[PDB]
Amino acid sequence: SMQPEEFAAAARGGFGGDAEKAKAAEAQEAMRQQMEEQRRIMLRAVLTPAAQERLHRIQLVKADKAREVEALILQNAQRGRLADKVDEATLIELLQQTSAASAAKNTPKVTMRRRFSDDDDDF
Repeated sequence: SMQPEEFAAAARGGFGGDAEKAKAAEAQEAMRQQMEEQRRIMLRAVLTPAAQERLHRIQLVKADKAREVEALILQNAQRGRLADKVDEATLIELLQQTSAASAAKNTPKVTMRRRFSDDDDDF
């Protein structure tokens, strides 16, 4: 399973027709891009990639949410994301989304410093 296939993907010819092909062919990627689907909800969930998407987007709106996410990844990713247990992105994006809104694992009021991205501690 080792062959020169870097320049693969004919990317079609934008003929414009393919009324039948584009029907399912396009729909395949369409849904994915449309977001909201078990496909990405699971695959894209554990997948390492798909981070730049939300990273760039969320960044545009909340710059802080970006500069703060690029600071950790510097060591997190460099150390080795949780590609074994579970995607780190979904973890950092899930804990950061409600770092103050709730966080911790008992009650956001007397948890004594809510928890945080465990991966940050290379663990």
